[PDB]
Amino acid sequence: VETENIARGKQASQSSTAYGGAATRAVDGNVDSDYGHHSVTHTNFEDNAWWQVDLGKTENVGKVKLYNRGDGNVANRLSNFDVVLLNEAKQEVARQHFDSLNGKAELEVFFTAKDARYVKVELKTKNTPLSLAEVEVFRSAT
Ligand SMILES: CC(=O)N[C@@H]1[C@@H](O[C@@H]2O[C@@H](C)[C@@H](O)[C@@H](O)[C@@H]2O)[C@H](O[C@@H]2O[C@H](CO)[C@H](O)[C@H](O)[C@H]2O[C@@H]2O[C@@H](C)[C@@H](O)[C@@H](O)[C@@H]2O)[C@@H](CO)O[C@H]1O
Ligand SMILES: [Ca+2]
Ligand code: NI
Repeated sequence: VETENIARGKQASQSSTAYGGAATRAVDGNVDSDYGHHSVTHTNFEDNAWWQVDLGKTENVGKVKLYNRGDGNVANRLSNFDVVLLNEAKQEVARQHFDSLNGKAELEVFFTAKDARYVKVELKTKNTPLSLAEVEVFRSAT
């Protein structure tokens, strides 16, 4: 995959915002996973919490990398979730499910050359906030 993180600085949004956890903190170019360092997002405790970045145009995506929150012993809030790729009309072009990160600070998701404008993370769990230290997105090679 290419090395340019194309998610950086792009428009981000999420299902709701709590504890000041702006959606843009996931694309601010800082993977620091301590919530107190202000670079981790946070939605409400709600069902099917989601976060999304708009790449701004359609890109051939090969890799999406999630960085989990690392403080407060609440890492397992990022579990039972999908990573979704949508085209410009916001239809799904790819979707992968994950049970867990297994205590890892990060997850690399590889997509098979998918042409997508939006990258979404969706929890499938009830009454759980979504918190991401960073989401990085990389174009397929060549
Ligand atoms: C007091 C205040 O100004 N805000 C509190 C939160 O505390 C702030 O954010 C934390 C991440 C720390 O950086 C802390 O120093 C800072 O004041 C508070 O969060 C909890 O704070 C406690 C006690 O210090 C622990 O750090 C705990 O891990 C924090 O709770 C977690 O993070 C929250 C943001 C939520 O995700 C909670 O569900 C987690 O358990 C919160 C909650 O008590 O209240 C703010 O308004
Ligand atoms: Ca960040
Ligand atoms: Ni600190």
